[PDB]
Amino acid sequence: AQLMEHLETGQYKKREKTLAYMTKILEQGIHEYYKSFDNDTARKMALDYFKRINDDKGMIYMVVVDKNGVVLFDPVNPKTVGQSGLDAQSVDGVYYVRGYLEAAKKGGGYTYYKMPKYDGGVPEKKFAYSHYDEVSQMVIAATSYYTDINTENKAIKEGVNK
Amino acid sequence: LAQLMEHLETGQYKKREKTLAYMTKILEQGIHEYYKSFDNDTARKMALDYFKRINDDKGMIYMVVVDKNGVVLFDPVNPKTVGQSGLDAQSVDGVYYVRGYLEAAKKGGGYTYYKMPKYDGGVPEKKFAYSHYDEVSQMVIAATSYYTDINTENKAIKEGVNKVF
Repeated sequence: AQLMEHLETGQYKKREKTLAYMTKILEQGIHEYYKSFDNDTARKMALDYFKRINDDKGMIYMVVVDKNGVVLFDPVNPKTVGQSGLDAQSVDGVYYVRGYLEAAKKGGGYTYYKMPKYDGGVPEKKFAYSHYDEVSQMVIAATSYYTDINTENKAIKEGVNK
Repeated sequence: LAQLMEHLETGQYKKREKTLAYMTKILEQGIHEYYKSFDNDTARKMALDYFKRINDDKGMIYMVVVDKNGVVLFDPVNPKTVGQSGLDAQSVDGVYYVRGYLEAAKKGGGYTYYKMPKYDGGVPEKKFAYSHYDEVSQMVIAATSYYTDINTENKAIKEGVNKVF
């Protein structure tokens, strides 16, 4: 029991670090767009790319806000796009956009809250790593769901139990 | 404890294999945004400039890229191989690693296991590659990781299991 708890916690901490790395490499990727296309086109390319990531339904799901907290990308909550998210709350009462901004102002960090995986779905616990990308002038958040981390680690868990 | 640690390590490596497949998919999706609008030479130069930056990060993954025929397009560890056929390239442990990339890609994606330095002139160490043929770019793209790095990333988990004993 104690072993499984510390294992699960360690797997979550590892994923936190993975998200900071993935955010860095995603930034470096979209910088190609910004170097070579006009600003409006580069942003469109970034958000089309992030849609494709989310549509993959894999390790991470992106959320993007501007430095003032205007939501730029969030397919779970499409009606929020283009509006201030400063007063947006998750169902567990977290001002998730404020969290993104607070983490970014510190040079990167984490926000913890519940949200569905898709619009209208069951809410579940997740976390976001957010960072301010100087080139795009976007606060980019890579996010993962604890259910998915557990799924990915299920074979490890079953081996330890065996 | 020993059997525990063994099955744990093996499981962590298997997890990383899956991670590499996913990261390759999202990297392909990223580069496609400009393959769709620029000429091949320009788009390829951009993709490989990006991949240089990934490798320079010295983090989870390092890229290697070859063409469908095994010409090496990108490998900062082995810069003299770039622009040459890699079909007879052998790792220090005797693996035809480019042949491995291509055989894995022919199957729809897969793995190649070999020893290689982390940088040009470094000590060789054990690694693996996930490779996949990206039809849009017409490149065989390999995301790679070193076992030493996986172990480093998992050290706090290992120490926690050890403390519980």
